[PDB]
Amino acid sequence: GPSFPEPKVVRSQGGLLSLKLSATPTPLAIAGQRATLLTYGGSFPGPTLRVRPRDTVRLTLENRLPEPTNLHWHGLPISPKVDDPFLEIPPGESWTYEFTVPKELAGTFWYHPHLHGRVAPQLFAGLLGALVVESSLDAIPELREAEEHLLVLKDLALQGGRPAPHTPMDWMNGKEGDLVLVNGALRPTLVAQKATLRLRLLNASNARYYRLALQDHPLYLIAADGGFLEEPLEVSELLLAPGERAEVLVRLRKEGRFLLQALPYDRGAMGMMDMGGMAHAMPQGPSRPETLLYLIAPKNPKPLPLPKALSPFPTLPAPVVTRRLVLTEDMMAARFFINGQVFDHRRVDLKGQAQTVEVWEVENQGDMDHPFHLHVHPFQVLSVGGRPFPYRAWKDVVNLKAGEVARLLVPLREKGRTVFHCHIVEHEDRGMMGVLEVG
Ligand SMILES: [Cu+2]
Ligand SMILES: [Cu+2]
Repeated sequence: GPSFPEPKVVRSQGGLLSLKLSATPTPLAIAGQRATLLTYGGSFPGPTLRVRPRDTVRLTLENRLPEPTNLHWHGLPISPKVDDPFLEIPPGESWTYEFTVPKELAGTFWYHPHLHGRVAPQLFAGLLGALVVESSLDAIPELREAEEHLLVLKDLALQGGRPAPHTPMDWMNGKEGDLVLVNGALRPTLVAQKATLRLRLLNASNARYYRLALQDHPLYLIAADGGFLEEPLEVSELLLAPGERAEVLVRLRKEGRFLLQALPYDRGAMGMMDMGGMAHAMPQGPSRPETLLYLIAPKNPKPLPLPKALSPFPTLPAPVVTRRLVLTEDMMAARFFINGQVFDHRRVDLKGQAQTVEVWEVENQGDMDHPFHLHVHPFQVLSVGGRPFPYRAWKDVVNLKAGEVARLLVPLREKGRTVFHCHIVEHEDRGMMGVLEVG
């Protein structure tokens, strides 16, 4: 093991993972001063949980914060009476989450808070961690002998030894920070010992986007948010919006040292300037480039061949209803809407039936990018902007630029009441969420 850090791992044993985890304030040392964050298990990021299909999970959460909280199990297809967005745990009390892992699941998932009105300050302060589901496909020679790592992407900012407070502009644009970190560290070094790598990737930031590229190399895509592709797909760069995940293979062919970067991207945020003229002044424009890590290749590298096939994607029944959902903005007031209204936890917006399939059309009539998320029921993307999607795999977040319409196929699984919302989490707290009931 070189000198590259990753979070501590907890694994199942005899078919069961049973753990007591506390949410607490903690002092750390990360930039140049004393810093007290809010953490799970005393670390930033929290610990990684690792399981297999048909295992039982029993997680007891102990609240030692000065305000109430709960958990969302992002991407898991389980009952909404377990993954419950309306529950509240008071200061000083505990609650146990119990479920079984579904039979055909594989990939990278995560856990974080979801108490409406307080999501954005609690996630910015440090509360998140990863969950990994192993597969029988991981045994084939082209994956078994690769060098494997997890990369958690998240940014931060400090004031007076605490996380910086939210400002009026933050509720409008969403909050970014100046310290851009990997696995809790500023620009770490990875000294590789093999020529083929398998990297699992997670965007756990409040609002920042990452346009990823490795100097002098392409990337080979093998999984999306919620499962494997049908075969590997070669790309030259890869955009990841807040809440999305992916897995890739890298093939090193020459000695050297190579930068992994987040390249310039314009997500439509609005700026602060005063009367000084240019030729493009009012929006913020594209981001500045950032260096994520340094990657050093081994001596005389010889990479492995690619796998020929992965997992076939299932066929689904024909649909019986169509929905249309339109997103809009009021920027100076920082208020955000779905079909002309804001969230109300006592109102039901859609009613569907278990064991049927629906077509959902989601349209962006604003000027900013917005990334759309649905709880409990994963989906297949068919097209964006009237043009075809490039692969077949399970997803749970889809990005939309200004003007774009996405078409989705949605099979309805577990019964009960759940939600859908934007994952720029400041926009969720300020109105952009609604309610679905399945009977
Ligand atoms: Cu989430
Ligand atoms: Cu939004």
